[PDB]
Amino acid sequence: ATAAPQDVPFEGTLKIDVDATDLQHRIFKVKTTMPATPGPMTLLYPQWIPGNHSPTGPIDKLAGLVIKVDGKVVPWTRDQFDVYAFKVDVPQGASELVAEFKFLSPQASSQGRVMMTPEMLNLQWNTTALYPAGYFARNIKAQASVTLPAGWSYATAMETERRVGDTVTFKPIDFDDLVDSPMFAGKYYKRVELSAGKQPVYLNVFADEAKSLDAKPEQIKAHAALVQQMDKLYGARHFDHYEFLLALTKKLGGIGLEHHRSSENSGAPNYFTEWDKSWTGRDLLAHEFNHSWNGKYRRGADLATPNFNVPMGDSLLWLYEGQTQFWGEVMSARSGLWTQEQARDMLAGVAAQYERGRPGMAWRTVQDTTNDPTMSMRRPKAYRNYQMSEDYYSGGQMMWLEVDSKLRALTNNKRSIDDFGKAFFGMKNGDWDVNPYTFDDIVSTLNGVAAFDWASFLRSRMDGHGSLIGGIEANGWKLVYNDEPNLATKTDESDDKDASLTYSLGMSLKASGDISDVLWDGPAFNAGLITGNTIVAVNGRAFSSDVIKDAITAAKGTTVPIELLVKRLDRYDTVRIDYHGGLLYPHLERIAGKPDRLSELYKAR
Amino acid sequence: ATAAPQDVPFEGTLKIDVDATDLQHRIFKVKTTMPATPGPMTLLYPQWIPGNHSPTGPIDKLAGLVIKVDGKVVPWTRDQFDVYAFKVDVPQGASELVAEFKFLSPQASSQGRVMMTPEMLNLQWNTTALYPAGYFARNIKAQASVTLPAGWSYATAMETERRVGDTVTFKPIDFDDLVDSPMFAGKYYKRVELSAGKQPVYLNVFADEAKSLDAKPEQIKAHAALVQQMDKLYGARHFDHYEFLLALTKKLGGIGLEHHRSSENSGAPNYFTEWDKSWTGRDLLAHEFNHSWNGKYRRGADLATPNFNVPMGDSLLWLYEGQTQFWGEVMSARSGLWTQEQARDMLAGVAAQYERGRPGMAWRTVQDTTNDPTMSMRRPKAYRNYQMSEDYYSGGQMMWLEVDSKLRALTNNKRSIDDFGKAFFGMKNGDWDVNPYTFDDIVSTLNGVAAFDWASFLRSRMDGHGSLIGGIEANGWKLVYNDEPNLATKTDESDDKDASLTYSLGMSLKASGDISDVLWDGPAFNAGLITGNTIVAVNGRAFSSDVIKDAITAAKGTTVPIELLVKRLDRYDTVRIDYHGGLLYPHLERIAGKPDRLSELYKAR
Ligand code: NA
Ligand code: NA
Ligand SMILES: [Zn+2]
Ligand SMILES: [Zn+2]
Repeated sequence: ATAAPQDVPFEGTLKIDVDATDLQHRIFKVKTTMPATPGPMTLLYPQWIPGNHSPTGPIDKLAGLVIKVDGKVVPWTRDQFDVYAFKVDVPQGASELVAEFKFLSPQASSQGRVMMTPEMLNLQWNTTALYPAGYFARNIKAQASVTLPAGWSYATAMETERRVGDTVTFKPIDFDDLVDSPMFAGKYYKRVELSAGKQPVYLNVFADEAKSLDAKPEQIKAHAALVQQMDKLYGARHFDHYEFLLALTKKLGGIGLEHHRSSENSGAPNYFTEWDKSWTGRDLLAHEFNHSWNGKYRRGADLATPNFNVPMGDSLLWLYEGQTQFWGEVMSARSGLWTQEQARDMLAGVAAQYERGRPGMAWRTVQDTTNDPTMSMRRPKAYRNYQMSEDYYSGGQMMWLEVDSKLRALTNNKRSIDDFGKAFFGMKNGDWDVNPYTFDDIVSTLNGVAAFDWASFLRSRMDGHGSLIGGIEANGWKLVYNDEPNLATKTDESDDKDASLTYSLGMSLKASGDISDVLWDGPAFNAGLITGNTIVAVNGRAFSSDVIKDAITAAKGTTVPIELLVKRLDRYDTVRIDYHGGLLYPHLERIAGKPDRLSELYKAR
Repeated sequence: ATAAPQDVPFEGTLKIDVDATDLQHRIFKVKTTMPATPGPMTLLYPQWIPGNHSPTGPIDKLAGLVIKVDGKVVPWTRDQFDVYAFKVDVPQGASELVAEFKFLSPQASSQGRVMMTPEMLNLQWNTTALYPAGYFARNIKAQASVTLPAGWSYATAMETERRVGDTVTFKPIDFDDLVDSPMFAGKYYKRVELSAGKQPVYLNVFADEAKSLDAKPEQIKAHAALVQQMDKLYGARHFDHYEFLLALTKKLGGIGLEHHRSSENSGAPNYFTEWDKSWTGRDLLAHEFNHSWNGKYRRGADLATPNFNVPMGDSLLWLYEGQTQFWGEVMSARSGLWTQEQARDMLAGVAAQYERGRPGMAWRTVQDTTNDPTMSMRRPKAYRNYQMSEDYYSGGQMMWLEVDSKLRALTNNKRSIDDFGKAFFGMKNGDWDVNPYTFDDIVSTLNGVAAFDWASFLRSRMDGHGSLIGGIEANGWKLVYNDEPNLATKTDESDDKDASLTYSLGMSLKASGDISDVLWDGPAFNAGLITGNTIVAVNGRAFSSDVIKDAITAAKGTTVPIELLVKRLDRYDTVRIDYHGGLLYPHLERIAGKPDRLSELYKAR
C-alpha cells in the first residue's frame, strides 16, 4: 500500500553512515540522515535487489530502528501490507530526519550468506539503507561513509573522498549506484591491475590467509586476457573503471553478484595456489564481468524497475543470465582461465543435463523457470531435475549455442553470436546507465546479423518441451556417453570420494553412502529411493564409491542385477536394480564430415 | 496482477481427487476437475493459508502440471507478477477443464515439515488444490476424494460420502471449508470420545507404533475436562462436531494448526505412556481447541480474506493468538492437563521473558511483531530476544492477564476475562461461519463487561515499550528469581543434559557445549559470543552442563571471573566473564497482603 515511485527531483542528500567494526556479533550499525518532509513520510528498506531478480532484502535482520526528527523521537508504524515500508509523521516546519538501526548479518549459513569474518567483510549498501518512498532511486543523491576494523584495506568501485583513521568517506553518488557499489574489506589484500588506460580494470583479492594471494604471472595474465577478449567481442566498456572483488575464503558466504563497475566474487583459498584443482569455478569472474554489458548496461524493460520496492519482471532472464552463462564458459577458454579440454567437457555436462538430466522438461518450459528466483529463493527442492531450477542459466546457454550455430549456417560461417554481442551491447562506450530492451529488440538485432524468423526460434525453445542441444551437432560435435570420467565430474567429486551416477543408476551419493540426489524416473527412483536414504552395501559389500562403480561395470551387458542394501530411516531392505548399461559419463566427439564450428567459437580472438 | 475475487456465484463443483499412496517418494498425485468457461481462465494455487497468517503455500512443490480441456492439452502461462496464478485459454464450446499435477511433499525437514511416513500421513487440501480466480472461495462448491495406502484408517471433520476399497469420497463442501478440513491417516489409530451430545467432540490418535495409543482413563478424562471447561467459559460450541487430530510420532513434521471443526496436532510417542515426562507440550490441544472460538469463528476483518490469494492483515493477532495462548495455559490448569504448579512455573517463565528476556522491547512493540509471519516465516533469526519474534503470542498473553486483573479491580472481582470470552465468542451456538471483528469491537465488548478507556489501555500495551507483566502483581503474585530450577526448564533440559542460563550468563547451551542462544546485552553477549560458538572448557575443565552450573555458583559473590575456553570457527580463545549473581530461574511468589486472583483464574469452573 505504498505509493508508486515518481521521476521527480529529490532535494538534498541521503547520508548513509555505517559502522562495520562488530565482527564478533556480525552487526553493521547504520545511521541514515535525510531532509524531512512535513506530513506522513514513508521510508523504504530495499526489497528487490538488482542481480538477484527476487525480493531478497533481509527485512527481518533490521533491528534497533529508532527514528528522530530534529532530535525528537517519532514513533514508526510498519505497513502490514508492505513490511519493507516504515511510516512516521513529520511535524510542520521540520528540517531533518535521522534513522538509526542495526543490520544483523547472518551468524550462520542457515540465516543467509555470511558477510563478516575475523579477516574480511562484505558490505552491501542495500542492507544498510533506508530511503524515502515516492522517488525513482536514480533521483536520490547519496553520500556514504563506513568505519572499518582497525587497519583494514578495502575495495569498491565507488570513489573515496577521504580516509580519516578507519573511517572512509565516499564522494556523493546516486542512490541506485550506491546500492550497485558494494565493498569488500579485509586484512589480507592484494590489488592487481588487469588493464591500464582510460577505462582501467583492477582485481582486488581478499583472503582468509595471506598465502592465498600469491598469484603467478601466467595466472594474472589469464585474467588480463579476459579483459582483452571481452574488448574484442563488444568493442566497448560500460564503465569509467571496473573493480573485481574476489574473496578467497572458506568463511564468507559464497557470492557471484554483478554490478556496473564491479562484481562480488568468492572462490576457494586455493584459487591461485592450486590452479589445476580449482578450475571448475574459475568461470565465475568471466561470468560476472560479462554482466557489466549483459544485465547491468542492457536490461529487460520489465526488470529495470524505478526503485528497490516494486516487483521485478524476470521474463527475459534467459538473455540476462542465459547468454552470460554462455559467454562465461566461452570466455574462460578464450582467456586461458580454462583449457580447451576443460571447457569442452563442461559443455558436454550441460548438454547431457538437458538431453537426459532434465525429465521435468516434459511438463515445464525454460521460460517458466525465470519465475524460480521468486518461487524458490534457491531453497532446497526434492527434484531439481523434475521441478527444474533456474534453467534459464544452462538451458539458455544451450539455446545461445544453437543461435550461434544458426547464425553461422545462415551466413556460411561469416557471422556468429560474436556479431550479436557487439551489435546488442557494444554501443556507447563509457556509458554505465541502464539501456533497456524488449523481446522485439532481441529479435530485431538478431535479424540484423542474419535475416531469419528469430521470434519463432526463440519462443519454440523457451516455451517448448523439445531438445535444446541442437547447437552441439550443428557446430560439428556430438554428445556421447562412455565409462571415461568427465573432467568436471572427476574434479568435482574427488578428495570427497563422492559418486555421481546420474546417467547410470540415476543418483548421486556421498562417500558415506548417503544419497544426495535422485533422477526422476531413473533406476534409483524406480526402487523407491529418495535423497537421504543410505546405500549400506552393494552386492553384500560395504559401500564405497569405487565399490558401487565396479558393481555397475560388472553388471554391464549381463542379466545379473545389482543388489543394494538400503537404509530408509530406521529400516533396512535390499533392492535389485536391473541396470546393465555400465558407467556413462558425457563427452563431446567430432563429427568428421562436418566443419568444426565449436572450436572456432571457443578459440581466442 | 490477478483480478480481484468477487462475491458472485460459482456454477458447478470443483472436484479434487488425490492419490496418497506414494509414501516412498512422499508424493501426492492430484486431479482437479471443474467446469470450463470459454475465454481466458486463471487457476490459483492457495498462497495465504488460514492459521499461518503468511503466504506459506508451497508453490515450488507443485510439479508435473498438465491442463486439459475436454481431453485436449492447453498450454499454461504463469503470471510472473503472481507466481501462484496459471493462465490458460479455454476454446469456445468447451465443457470441462482438468488439471493434473503432483505435490512433492518434503523428503527431509529442510524442505518443510514431513507429511508422509511409512505408518501415517497428513493431507492438507490447500497443497493439493487449484481453484478458479475471480470468486470468493466460500462460493465454490467442492468435492474431495482420496485414495489411501491399503487398509489405512483416517480421520477428518469432513463427512464421508463413501469408502470403496481404499478410495474415500467425501460429501460436497464449500471450498474454503475443504481447505479447513485436513485429514490424518495411518495404520495405528484410536478414536476416543471426549464429549457426547448434539455437538460431539472426538480425539483421533495416530502413532508410529501401536503401543503409544494406550491412553489411560485419567488421561482421557483430562482431555474430556478440557471440553467441559471450555463450555463453562463460552457457553457455546462453534461446530456441529469437532475432531482432534493427534499424531504421536518422531517422523511426521511437528504441527499445531487450528480449524473450525478440527485441529492438526503432533506429540511425542510418549504423550500418554510417559505422561509425567511429556507435560510441557500438553497445552497444545487446549490451545488449538480455543482457536475454534478465537481465530476460526471470530477473526479480524483484515484477516478474513475473500480467497487464498490476496494478502492477509495480521494486525489483530494479539487477540487471535495472544488470548488463545492465554487460554491454552489457563485451560491446561483448569482441565488437569497441567498441574497448578506446572502452569504457575510456565507463567513465571513468560513473565521473566518480558521482564528480562526481551531487550528488543526497547525499540520494537508487540504490535509490530504481528508482521513477523510474513517478515520471517519462522526462519532462523540471530536474536529472538532482540529482534523479537511473534510476541503477540506470549506478550499478548501477559496483556490479557492484565486485562483480567483490571476487569476484577473495576468490578470488585464480580467480572473477569471469562466474561469477555463469553460475551465476545459465546454468541450463535452451532455457527461455524466466520464472524469478523475490528479493534473497536474488542474495546466495545470489554467496555460492556466493565466501563473503562480500553482503547487507550490496549494501545498503550501493544504500541508501548513499557512493562507487560502488570497483571501478575495486580492478581496477587510477584515474579522472583532464585537458584531453584524452573519446572518447565528442568523438564525441557533434562535427559539431554542441556543448560538454560538466560538469566545468569545470558545464553543457552546444548550438552555438547554448542551455544544455542545468546541474550542481547547479557554477559555471554558482552564477551563477543554468538550462537554456534562452542564452550570447550570451564575454568580449564571439559564442558558439561553440571560443570558450568557449578562454576556459576562458585563465582557467586566473588571477584574471580569465570574462565570459558571458547571455540569460534577454527580458533580457540579464553574469555573471563565477571558474572557473580549465581544461577537465576524465575518463579511466582504470593503477595501476602493482596487477594489471590491468579489462583481463581487458573481454577476449574
Ligand atoms: Na547512474
Ligand atoms: Na463455511
Ligand atoms: Zn549471472
Ligand atoms: Zn495458535
